[PDB]
Amino acid sequence: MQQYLRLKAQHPEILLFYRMGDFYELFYDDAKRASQLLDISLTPMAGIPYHAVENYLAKLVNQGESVAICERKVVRIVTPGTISDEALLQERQDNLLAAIWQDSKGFGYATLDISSGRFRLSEPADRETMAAELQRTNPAELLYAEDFAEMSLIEGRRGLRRRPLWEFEIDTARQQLNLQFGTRDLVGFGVENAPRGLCAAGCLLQYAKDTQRTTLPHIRSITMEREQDSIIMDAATRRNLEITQNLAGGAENTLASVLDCTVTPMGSRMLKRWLHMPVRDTRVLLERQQTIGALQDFTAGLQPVLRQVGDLERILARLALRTARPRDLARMRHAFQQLPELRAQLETVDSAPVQALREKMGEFAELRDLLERAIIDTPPVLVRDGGVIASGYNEELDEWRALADGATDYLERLEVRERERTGLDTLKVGFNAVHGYYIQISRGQSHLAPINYMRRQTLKNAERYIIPELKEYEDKVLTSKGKALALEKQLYEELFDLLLPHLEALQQSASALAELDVLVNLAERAYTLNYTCPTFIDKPGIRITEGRHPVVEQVLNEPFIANPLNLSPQRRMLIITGPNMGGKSTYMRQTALIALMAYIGSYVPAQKVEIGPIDRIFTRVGTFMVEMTETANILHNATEYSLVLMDEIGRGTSTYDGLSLAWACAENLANKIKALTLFATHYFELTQLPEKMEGVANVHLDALEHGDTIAFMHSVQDGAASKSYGLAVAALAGVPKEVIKRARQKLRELESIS
Amino acid sequence: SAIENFDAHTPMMQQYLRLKAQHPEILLFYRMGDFYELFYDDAKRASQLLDISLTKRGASAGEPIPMAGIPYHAVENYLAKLVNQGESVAICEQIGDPATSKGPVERKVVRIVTPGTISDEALLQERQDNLLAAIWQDSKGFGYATLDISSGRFRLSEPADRETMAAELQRTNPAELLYAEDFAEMSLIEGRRGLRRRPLWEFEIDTARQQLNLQFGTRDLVGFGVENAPRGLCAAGCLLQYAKDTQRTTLPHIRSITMEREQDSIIMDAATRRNLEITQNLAGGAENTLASVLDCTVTPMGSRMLKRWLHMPVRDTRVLLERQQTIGALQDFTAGLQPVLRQVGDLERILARLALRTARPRDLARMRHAFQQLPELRAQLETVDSAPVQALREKMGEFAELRDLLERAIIDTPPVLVRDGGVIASGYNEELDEWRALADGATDYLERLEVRERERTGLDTLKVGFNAVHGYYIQISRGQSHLAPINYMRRQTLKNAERYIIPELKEYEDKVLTSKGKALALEKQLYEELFDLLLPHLEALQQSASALAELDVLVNLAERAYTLNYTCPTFIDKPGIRITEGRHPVVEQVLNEPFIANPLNLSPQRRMLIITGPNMGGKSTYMRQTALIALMAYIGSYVPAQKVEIGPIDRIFTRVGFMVEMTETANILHNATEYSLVLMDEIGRGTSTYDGLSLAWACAENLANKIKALTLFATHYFELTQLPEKMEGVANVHLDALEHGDTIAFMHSVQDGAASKSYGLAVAALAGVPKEVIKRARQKLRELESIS
DNA sequence: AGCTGCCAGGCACCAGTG
DNA sequence: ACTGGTGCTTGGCAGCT
Ligand SMILES: Nc1ncnc2c1ncn2[C@@H]1O[C@H](COP(=O)(O)OP(=O)(O)O)[C@@H](O)[C@H]1O
Ligand SMILES: [Mg+2]
Ligand SMILES: [Mg+2]
Repeated sequence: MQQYLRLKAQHPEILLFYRMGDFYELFYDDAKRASQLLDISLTPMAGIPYHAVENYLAKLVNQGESVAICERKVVRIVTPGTISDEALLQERQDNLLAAIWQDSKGFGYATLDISSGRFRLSEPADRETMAAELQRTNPAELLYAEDFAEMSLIEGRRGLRRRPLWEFEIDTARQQLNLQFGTRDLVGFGVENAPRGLCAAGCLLQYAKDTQRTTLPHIRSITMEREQDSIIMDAATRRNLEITQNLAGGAENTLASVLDCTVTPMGSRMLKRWLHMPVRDTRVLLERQQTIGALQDFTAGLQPVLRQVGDLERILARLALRTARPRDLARMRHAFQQLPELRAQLETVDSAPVQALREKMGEFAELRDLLERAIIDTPPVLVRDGGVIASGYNEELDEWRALADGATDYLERLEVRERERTGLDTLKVGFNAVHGYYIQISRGQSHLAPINYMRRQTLKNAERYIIPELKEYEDKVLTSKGKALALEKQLYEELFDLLLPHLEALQQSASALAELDVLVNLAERAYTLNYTCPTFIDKPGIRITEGRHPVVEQVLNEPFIANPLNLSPQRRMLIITGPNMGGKSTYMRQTALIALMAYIGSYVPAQKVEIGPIDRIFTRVGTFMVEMTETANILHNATEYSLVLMDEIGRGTSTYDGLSLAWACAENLANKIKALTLFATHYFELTQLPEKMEGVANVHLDALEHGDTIAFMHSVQDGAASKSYGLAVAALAGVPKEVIKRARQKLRELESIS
Repeated sequence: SAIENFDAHTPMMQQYLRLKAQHPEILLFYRMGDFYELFYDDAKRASQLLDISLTKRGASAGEPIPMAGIPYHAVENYLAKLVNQGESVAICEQIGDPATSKGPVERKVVRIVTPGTISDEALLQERQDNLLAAIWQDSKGFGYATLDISSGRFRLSEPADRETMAAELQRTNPAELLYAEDFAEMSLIEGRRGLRRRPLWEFEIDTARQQLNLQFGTRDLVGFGVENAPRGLCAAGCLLQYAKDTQRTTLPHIRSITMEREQDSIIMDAATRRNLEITQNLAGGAENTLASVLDCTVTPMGSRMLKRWLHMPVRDTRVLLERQQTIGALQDFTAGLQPVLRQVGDLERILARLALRTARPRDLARMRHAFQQLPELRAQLETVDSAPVQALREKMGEFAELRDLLERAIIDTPPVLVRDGGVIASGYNEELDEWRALADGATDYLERLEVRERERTGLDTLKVGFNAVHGYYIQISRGQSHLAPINYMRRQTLKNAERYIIPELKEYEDKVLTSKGKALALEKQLYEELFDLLLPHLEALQQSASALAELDVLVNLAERAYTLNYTCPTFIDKPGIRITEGRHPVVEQVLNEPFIANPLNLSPQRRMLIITGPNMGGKSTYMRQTALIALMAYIGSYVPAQKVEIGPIDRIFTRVGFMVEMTETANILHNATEYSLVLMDEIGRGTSTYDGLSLAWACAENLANKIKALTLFATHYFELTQLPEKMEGVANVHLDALEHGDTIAFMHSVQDGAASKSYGLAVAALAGVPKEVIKRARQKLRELESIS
């Protein structure tokens, strides 16, 4: 097998699937890492059935592996960040290619969604921001330069691709980007003066082009994301708020699981982007809010229609790549068929933004008519075997098919003719590749076949024959079909030519449809779930009347207790005592979720919310070392525009050390940072803080002891807690009574020394 | 819905539905000629689970029957798929002869493949036990039994309480758990794999006794020491009935049952087992466990046995001394024994297939190879002047006659299956050889006919061949075919060739296949006969496998003791643990840098240590290594230290710190004794400042003053360092830290007394907390420190 | 060596003479 | 009632390129 080895060197950095019979087999080291990744056997060979290759490619690509397919020669390659095939993508998840690099002055970063064409670049100000952007974008494939210093940022990520330094040269990048966009300069994209970011994007685009060996006309724009444009959230915060991912790695019981009832896969993906990137510009937010409210009574009629539009976004990508398959065009046609009904439904909505989306939507009556005439109602997966072009679309095509059916109908008549004559009831005409057409007779009647029948194939219970008259029409059939097939294929390629001119307008439509899906959805959720429109004030503050945790309230089959919150420049930090038992943490997390939601443009779970600008949200909620590292992050980065949620810091070390640290953090947060803060603590001593500094107050939760248990109330009230419940809980758990009695005596002694 | 009364169904479905009625909840593979088929819901389910095509069988009565199936020769690959997903599958075979059957041939379920009853090499993992268990509860308590179908090891027990029961489940980790329908503590059981709810009557004591006595050939179970344990017998009865129901043959390798009494092993609670990382790390992997360090056995059966020992430390002083002695005596011989031991392989699992009568040709082959190693082992072992070793040598036996049999009866490298012959070697049976003669004449006869006929006809394309569908033939090209002898009878037409038969060739065919049939049948008789000659020796063979596995374990522990520098612990009469220069056996191997050895002094006068030191100071490691040294001493193995004296230990408890914390703690307080090793790691959590600490203080006090167990009590609460003053039996120790400016160095060495200070602030400075904050914390700290 | 499609052996089904 | 043809799963491989 010197053939495999000599071709493997052409692709040493990538897994190589080597076709052998009805399998692709991997050898040596590739056989290893693969068995470990797909959990297939190990014989050193490993293999997968031909009919399942796409399934296994999806898994490998999902785990960051590029794969080269040898059919001999490497005829196809898939990389985790550049796929567009529906079989390899996850319907409701974004799949991004990214590139990261470090200059002396700072970071450059860029991402690309190869299906939608969404191309973004940024220039994170420091390591912490960079880490938060990596987590937020979660790239499937990440290009980085050799000369990369901070390798801790990308070390454990899947899909790492180490690239030479010359791939990050600013002049090349500019030239390449300007050529891709068809512009002289980048001023119109607002990135002309963002060199570091441009370098990242240049390497990215070159890598994408290379993986496709194709033009990428759907990539026509790039956008710059700035720090002040969005509320910043770090990995731990993002993870702790359970936005699209729960703490156990799942997808259930998350903010998205409740907010995301969109009806198309592109709308679902767009909504998840918004949730992970709340905007600060209240201009955008106000528009989103207006829209939500104006779509309330339109929601029922809109969604079932929107649902049929489907994932026009990813189909458009295969159109741009010329890989679209018959059902892609079929689904595109179906989506076009919904446009007029959507147009009619939105006509009355009094909302300027809705009217904009409506126009942006388009109609494409011509394309619709074209696809209606060209393609049959329900085409096959592939064009390969023809049968996609409808009848009446092309005369030549209708003719060859008429000829094929005529020969076909003749052979069938031949079967009945030969049948009266011979008088053999088992006589039939069949078709096979090896022998073409033939006449079959059962073994038992075969001795009666006419003398002009030529034996060609003996079966266990039959004899197949041929005659010139059979071979005559076979020719008619085959040559006619061959031409029909060839013509369908040409007509099919011609469809791309007629569609591609309108690629730009179609991308805008899918984008508008996706946004309508998101907004129609948030409209439905607000109305259905009793949300309210938050208002914005100029200075930092959060006033919530009867707020609820938007996830907990839908899951728990027990009445959710709503709670107020009044935070302002004069009431900046609340010290929260009492049992936590999930109650404090819930109250804190819901505060962050409501802020989150306010800043995505959505309605929120409350009777009333007034909220000020927020630059970042900090949530150290839920090792003493990790807890201290996360605390350091907050004290170092938070500002007076930050929302900080602290959950009992001090646990995990000595009483005096933890109390000293918590007192110090709280004081710093209240007097230096001045961030809006919810400080949950178990230290009763911290409740004296409000008597020592302005802007701090005590609230608490309590519990109710009754019968043979304890009810941990979820109601936040003013003042310090006046009870602890550790001993009550220990008593309920069965700690012997005399132990509890001693504990009680010790507790009093410890507390009274205060 | 069509009304589907018996009479509305075809004879086929009537038979199928009656059999399926006997297996309503599991897939029924139904033998239909060359296929195993499934129907209705089984077919749809199979389609999804096996990824095969869901199709249908036509019906003259309306509703087409959902259908799916696989070729009989491929069944094993599909069973693997199913049993790996925890699916049971009943195997129905055709029992009678269609050729003398009016309607449907007799069919019967001959075996049910289930997750805890597999014995086939392809479905099992080499180094992991695969147990079937049965659990049963009462008002009083629990009954539990386990069976390893592929070794015959049959055990029973009666865990006193829930926490014990949970620890038992975790330790035995059954792959299939049979439970009684009236089971109350479902929390112990839901979430387990291969759960099997059983009707109450399968746990009836009278039937259990009757069935076990029958299986064992006894009148009572007095001799097994379980006549006394009806709670356990009920589970054992449910189990055995399951095992017999799944195998539907005799189980001669299940000749005994043993009771596991609490007093006979160190009982480790579930948390101890998880925290010690015996065979599974806290993340679920096998990397960096005690097992990954200690397990360098050379056979699979030895790997399994060693893991069983690690999980069940023995309290019997005598067994322990004998294991130590063996390890001592064999430490020189390891390099010589291991390569030889390795060639014995997994005799245990092969013996199970022998007993089940499922053993494949290469199983008998590997048995042979194992027998062949006995003499060398026996030789290597004669010199070792240690009784326990000599006792093992004897038990491994010789089986010279069986070695000869296998050497005479089967070829060097037999094929995987017996089904296509080629297994029994020549000279074993003279008739068999005679039948093969005609089967090995094919060499010359057919080549001779080809030449002869090619020459006679002058047709150069002429060839003689065989076709399974059409038989033997003479082939002439299409071009020369019109020139064939008029005497040649046409048999098979091809595109460019014509095949013919003649009387001489047909006569050859007739006999060359009648003979081939006789040769295969005779072979299978002789193969099944091998079982009858081997079976009578099963018990001694099982004793031998058991001895070889124990040897592998002891030889490995001796190698490890030498290689990793371990010493032989001694036992003392009263509870106590004295360690000189001890190390954590895993941490020291998985660390690229020196491990700091430490001592330990525990006694009835010094029975509780309050352990302080900075977070990351090595507090948790010190406790763990203690428990591990204890565990290792109590399996008979040498220990990671310079010297170790250790007293009796009944149980090891661990609490590694809400309702859970205090519930577990409560169980510790309720069940620990002066003989228990208690490890409390940072417990005591309340909703206020002193809430939690107060409970930890009262708990510590109870452990010291009422229970009096051996207790390691690691804490971050500095208040607790005051306990020794107040309480007899308590002493402070600490993991030393050195502060040199902005930083803190962890020395990882245990010192007597309390640390001079706690290091929360420095540890927090280390984590990056801003200096102005730390400075403010230090100021607050001095305020607090002035209260007293 | 790569595609197609017969065959395997159960049993029912169905159109065609009994 | 009989004859004699069809159908249906997947793995193996003949029979042709
Ligand atoms: N005695 C030892 N010798 C060398 N390293 C040690 C030793 N004990 C602990 N360590 C290292 O220090 C780390 C922290 O130990 P740990 O027992 O978890 O400390 P603690 O319980 O005080 O927080 C361990 O992961 C180990 O890597
Ligand atoms: Mg029959
Ligand atoms: Mg610890």
